[PDB]
Amino acid sequence: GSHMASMKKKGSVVIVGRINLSGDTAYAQQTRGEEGCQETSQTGRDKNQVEGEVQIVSTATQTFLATSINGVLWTVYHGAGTRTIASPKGPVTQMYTNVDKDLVGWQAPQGSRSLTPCTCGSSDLYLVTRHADVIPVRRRGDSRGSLLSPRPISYLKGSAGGPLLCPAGHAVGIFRAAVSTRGVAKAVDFIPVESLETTMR
Ligand SMILES: CC[C@@H]1C[C@]1(NC(=O)[C@@H]1C[C@@H]2CN1C(=O)[C@H](C(C)(C)C)NC(=O)OCC(C)(C)CCCCc1cccc3c1CN(C3)C(=O)O2)C(=O)NS(=O)(=O)C1CC1
Ligand SMILES: [Zn+2]
Repeated sequence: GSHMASMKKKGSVVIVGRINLSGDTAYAQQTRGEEGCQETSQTGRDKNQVEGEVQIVSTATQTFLATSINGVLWTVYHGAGTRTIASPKGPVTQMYTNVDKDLVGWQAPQGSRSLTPCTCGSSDLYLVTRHADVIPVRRRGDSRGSLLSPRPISYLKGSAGGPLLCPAGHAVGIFRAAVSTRGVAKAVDFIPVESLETTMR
């Protein structure tokens, strides 16, 4: 537009729930409904308590996951773009933005818990989805892993930004894209945790 006075601003990313991994059962919890989400995206002021490692996040148009690792809440650029995140004190600007890696990060919210980067060098992995499914994945390269049991891409949609974990529960990567044939995901592409660690320097 040429009329700057009426140009709009995009809202903030808003935390609307979490994937609870604290007990013996993984389950999704919603912490904010759609009306409250819309309001919070506009103001960027979110006073809700944050807990856990894996957050469910939303914009006005999309919903996906974000994962705390080393004191940074990470997600995908294809979901968040350059948006701020809502926080108790107002919008918080990204501390990391890398379109080439499809990676963004903000300082981790107070109350969150961070995963530790994996140093195990192990190839037996576990992908956590927005529905709290824990999907076994065999690592197949730096940024790929195969599903032991393939799934329609519908099952994975909305889980970009979520973690791949090793057997000990360390972060191995951030889910980025599905490797799909005829709508069936046989594998996943992820941003390796080492790439996050390099971004942090
Ligand atoms: C459905 C579950 C998927 C996790 C998910 N992500 C996606 O939907 C991403 C977003 C977009 C497309 N895509 C794919 O997964 C596609 C697909 C299945 C849609 C057909 N696969 C593909 O292109 O494989 C090709 C392959 C060669 C394997 C790509 C590897 C390179 C990957 C790569 C490297 C560097 C930069 C970029 C990329 C890809 N990238 C930018 C980018 O923007 O990708 C999601 O759930 N998104 S979401 O619904 O949460 C959304 C709201 C956030
Ligand atoms: Zn590990």
